[PDB]
Amino acid sequence: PETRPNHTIYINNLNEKIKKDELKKSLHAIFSRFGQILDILVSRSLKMRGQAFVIFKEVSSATNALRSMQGFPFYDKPMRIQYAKTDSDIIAKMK
RNA sequence: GGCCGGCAUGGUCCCAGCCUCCUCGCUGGCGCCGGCUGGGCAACACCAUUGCACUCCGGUGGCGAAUGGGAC
Ligand SMILES: [Mg+2]
Ligand SMILES: [Mg+2]
Ligand SMILES: [Mg+2]
Repeated sequence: PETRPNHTIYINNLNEKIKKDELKKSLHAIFSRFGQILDILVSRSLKMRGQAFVIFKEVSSATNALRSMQGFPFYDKPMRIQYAKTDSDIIAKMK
């Protein structure tokens, strides 16, 4: 499904075989064009693998990145994007 | 990776080859057979997982592996 707009986009269906550091970098490579990125959170734990949170400084960036990159073939798999259900700490830690 | 027992095996050195979860080594290891046993998930493989976080954190596996020449 999905939710309300947010500064952060929740990505899943990501190739689980890629290491944390490389995954982070390839994501900046792919998403930096949509706007400034505050951070990318990735974990390879049993619950969080195959998922990533890309935190943009501006919601419009997240909105554009979500429309443009939906299903983008990344590491041989169709990337799935939704707005994150809750604000990330970096974002709340500001406003 | 460690230890043990059996059979085998003349020594020292040189070169090359090979092996590998104990990285690969410029203090590595490498005769045949059998048994006991340690560490670790860091890498790799498989299994399982489609998962909404801001706390590093599923499991199993392999090391049950690896030889030729020369000089004295
Ligand atoms: Mg004996
Ligand atoms: Mg001789
Ligand atoms: Mg010889």
